[PDB]
Amino acid sequence: HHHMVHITLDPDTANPWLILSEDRRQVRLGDTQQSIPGNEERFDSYPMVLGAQHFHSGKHYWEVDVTGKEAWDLGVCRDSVRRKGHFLLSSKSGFWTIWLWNKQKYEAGTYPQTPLHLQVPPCQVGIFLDYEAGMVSFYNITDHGSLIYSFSECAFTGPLRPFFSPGFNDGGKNTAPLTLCPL
Ligand SMILES: CNC(=O)[C@H](Cc1ccncc1)NC(=O)[C@@H]1C[C@@H](C2CCCCC2)CN1C(=O)C[C@H](N)c1ccccc1OCCOCCO
Repeated sequence: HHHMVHITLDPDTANPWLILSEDRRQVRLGDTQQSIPGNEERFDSYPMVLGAQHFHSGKHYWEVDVTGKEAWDLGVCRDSVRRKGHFLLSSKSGFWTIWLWNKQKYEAGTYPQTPLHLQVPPCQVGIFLDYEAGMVSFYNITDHGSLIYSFSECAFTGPLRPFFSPGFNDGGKNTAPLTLCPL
């Protein structure tokens, strides 16, 4: 898509158990805790991180590689979302996301969450946002960009932020990073 965006991970929002590659295009769940200003932005309870980019308007496309991963979380969220404390990832909270959990279960963050039927387990996900349209949509790059799920009527007011999680590593076998694909 010509609507493509080059997204850089924002280390200030990064949960402190996370590791970003030096070019801030990779993120993996570590096995200890970096010591960094426990600031207002940092996701504190969950392995979560936003992009440096704020979308106030327009259409914006990007892709993420999920090859070899048993869980993950991807989408857009309001700048205003809460960073500290426990919370349900959901549109009801200002997150427009889909996830793999414990592998073998793809779901959209509606309230309550919605199980997806997928023909092809993705190694690559496309994320698209039409602001003025109130659209966020997820495509299965591996299955000829088939629509996974789509949130409509989102009616956005704030600035918006891309959002990721490499998931949790309960298994020891969800260590592979998420990767932002060059485009
Ligand atoms: C529908 N119920 C769920 O468990 C969903 C489902 C879900 C799972 C994975 N991916 C997206 C969705 N989780 C959440 O919404 C959040 C996010 C999640 C992360 C996991 C790793 C990747 C990133 C997402 C963990 N999660 C919680 O744990 C909530 C939490 N349980 C809590 C919600 C409210 C109020 C007190 C809450 O917990 C208080 C303490 O309970 C822990 C028990 O000791």
